Amino acid sequence: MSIRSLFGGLREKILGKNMKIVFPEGNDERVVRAAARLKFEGLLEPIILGQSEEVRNLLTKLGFADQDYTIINPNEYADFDKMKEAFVEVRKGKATLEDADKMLRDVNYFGVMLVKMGLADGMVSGAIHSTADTVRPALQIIKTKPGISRTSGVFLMNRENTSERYVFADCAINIDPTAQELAEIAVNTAETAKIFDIDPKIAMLSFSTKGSGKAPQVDKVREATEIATGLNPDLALDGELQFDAAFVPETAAIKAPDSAVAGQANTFVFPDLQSGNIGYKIAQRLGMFDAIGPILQGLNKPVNDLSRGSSAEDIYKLAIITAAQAIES
Amino acid sequence: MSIRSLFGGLREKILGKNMKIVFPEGNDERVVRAAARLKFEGLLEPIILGQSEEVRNLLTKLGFADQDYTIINPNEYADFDKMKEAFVEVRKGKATLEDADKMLRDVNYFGVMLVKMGLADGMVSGAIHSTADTVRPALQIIKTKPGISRTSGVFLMNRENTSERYVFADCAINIDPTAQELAEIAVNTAETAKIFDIDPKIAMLSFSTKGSGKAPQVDKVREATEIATGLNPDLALDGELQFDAAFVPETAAIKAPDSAVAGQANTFVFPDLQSGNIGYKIAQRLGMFDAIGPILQGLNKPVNDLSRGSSAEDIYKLAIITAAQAIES
Repeated sequence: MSIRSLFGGLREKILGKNMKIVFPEGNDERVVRAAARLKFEGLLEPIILGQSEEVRNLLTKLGFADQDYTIINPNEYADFDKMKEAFVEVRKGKATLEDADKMLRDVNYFGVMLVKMGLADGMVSGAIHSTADTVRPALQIIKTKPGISRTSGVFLMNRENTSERYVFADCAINIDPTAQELAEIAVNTAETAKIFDIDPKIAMLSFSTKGSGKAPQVDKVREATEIATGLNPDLALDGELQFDAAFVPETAAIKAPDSAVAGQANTFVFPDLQSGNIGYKIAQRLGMFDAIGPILQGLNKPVNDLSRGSSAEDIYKLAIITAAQAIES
Repeated sequence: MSIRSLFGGLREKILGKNMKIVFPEGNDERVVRAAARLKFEGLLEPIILGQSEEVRNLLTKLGFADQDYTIINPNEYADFDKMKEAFVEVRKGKATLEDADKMLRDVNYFGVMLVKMGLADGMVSGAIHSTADTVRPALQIIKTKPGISRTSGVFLMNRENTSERYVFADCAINIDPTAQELAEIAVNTAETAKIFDIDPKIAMLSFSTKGSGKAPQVDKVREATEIATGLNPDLALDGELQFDAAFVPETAAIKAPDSAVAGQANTFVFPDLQSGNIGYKIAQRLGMFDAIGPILQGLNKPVNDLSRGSSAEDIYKLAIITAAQAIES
């Protein structure tokens, strides 16, 4: 079960389903060469943003056919009206046709808008903008799914030479989750994990294992664990587990017997951003796991953010994941 | 630079210096066989606690010589007087000769006491007791060093096949450090790191690198970093670094240029117990580093706690570390 097998699986899931993804960054040649690649492999239709002629130039500058791309210019939009309205039609108080005309100019807002207006199934951005410039419009226009209150960023942790595939607990968005949010993040992750062929066995991480440590942050995790089991009884979830108790059978046997998850987890939810962000990077660098970029979860429509300094292949992969997400919709 | 090499170094540092370590657990045969080993190798003099005849029995039941061990019985102490007093003489209000006669009965208290009263250079316990039962007396009787307010537990993270040796930031004691405590912990760590032949390059970990993230917890790390640089200007300390920025040169170059530490740290200070305890365990299990058990730092006299289910070799190593510590005193 390699990274190539994993993507051969996601690729079969979206091939032909003609999903449409918006690529705000029609500037960056990485995005273009990835869009181009996805388009002619039959995986999705790219909706590139930028001055029609401009982007069309980069397409040839990079040696690509010049026609058939669905390029759209935010400034010059053949319907910047229906859209400029649909915007205030969502921000009421802040809703302001005079504002909308200036904001929906920004390639990201425009993109999110195009998705909100059912004009595109999803979006991939962030190769040239801050995470905020993608996560913000996405939260205002499209929003959290009905059952969730906050988004989270999961990392597909793969280490093929060892036959190991895991998922990690918001290592990007929530600074310090609420037992409530933490439970939503957990329930949310298990659904994402499924997209990557994982059969969840969630462990709520802490520095305590079933009461071995005592503190408010410990309570927050146990609490969340409980709330999670409530939200969805069918998940294999176990709460207040230290990493070792979640990962190795010898310790679980001791620290957490009778556990449906301990000793064999594959889905790890972290207490807070500090632990999660530091944690996955340790697993990546010291553990040598490949970390498939932040994948946002819990939106009505999928919108993902690339990283500072990604590759065209990186974009290609993210978009595939994005489309595969728009299918669960 | 192997674990054996590392211990052949610590062993040279304490051979002949006749340090005396107290072993409260005269019950456990692991401790006994370890004490026994340490004794006849010329590394330190064990001071075993328990019924003189009892422990002496286990010494033969395990095939060892029966004489010359400095065994002491807490109940029947040939000076339970000078001591019972030296106790209230430190707890004033709560200081109570009627209490002291009952408390200093407990093998750990007794041991801490023996160390307090200059009767022993250090102590190693915890093969049969909770961490609490060792860290508590140690805190009441012996206390934090003059420059520190709280103790912390560092982990020597060794991975010889890769030529990598690191130290980790309180992954055992402080639930959620104060920018002040956090700074102390860091300054404290750097001193310990030297005992293990490391030349500190400290990184204060966060989910943010030099302002890339914004939150109260981010401020706590940056603040600490500052207070740290104050406490000791000669340390190679750098603040508010994500793990990747602290460990890999490629990312430091980007996220934190002009950094004396980024890209080459070897000493890692974690924000809070959650990130530290989960983190070192990840590095241990997924990263395959050997993690030399919790080593307590910041005491006038060294007092370490073994782990739940340690081996005689483990005890042997801790004690050596302990002794190497009492030398810096």
